Amino acid sequence: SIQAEEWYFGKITRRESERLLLNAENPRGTFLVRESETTKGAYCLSVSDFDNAKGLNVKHYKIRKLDSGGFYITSRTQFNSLQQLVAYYSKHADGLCHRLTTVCPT
Ligand SMILES: CC(=O)N[C@@H](Cc1ccc(C(F)(F)P(=O)(O)O)cc1)C(=O)N[C@H]1CCCCN(Cc2ccc(-c3ccccc3)cc2)C1=O
Repeated sequence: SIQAEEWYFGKITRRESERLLLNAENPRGTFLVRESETTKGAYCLSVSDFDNAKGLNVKHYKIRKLDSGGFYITSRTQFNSLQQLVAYYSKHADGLCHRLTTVCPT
C-alpha cells in the first residue's frame, strides 16, 4: 500500500509540494510522491536540489502507471511497484537531479 508509505503525500498540489521542499534545511534529494494534478492515474515525484547556479530548487518527475502493471519515469526502466521505483532511485541518480535521500518534513 502506497498510502502506507511515509513519503506518499497523496493529494497535495504542486505549489504545496514546492513550499514543503523549499526548506533551507533540506539537503539534495529530499522528496515526496503525490498524485498528479491533471493526469488521472499518474503520480509525481517532487525532488529538492541545490547548486551554485540555481541555489535551492525543486524538480518534478511524472511517474506513469500502466494498467499492465508497470510504474516508471522513463518507459525504458519500469518497476512492479511505486516502492521499488523509489528504492531504485535512492541508489541511482540516472536522469534525476540527485538520487533520492530522505522524506520531506511537513
Ligand atoms: C511543469 C514541470 O515541472 N514539468 C515537469 C514534468 C512534469 C509534468 C507534469 C507533472 C504532474 F502531472 F505530476 P503535475 O501535477 O505537477 O502537473 C509532473 C512533472 C518537467 O518538465 N520536469 C523536468 C525535470 C528535470 C529533467 C528534465 N525533464 C525531462 C526528463 C529527462 C530525463 C528524465 C529521466 C529521469 C530518470 C531516469 C531517466 C530519465 C526525466 C525527465 C523534465 O521532465
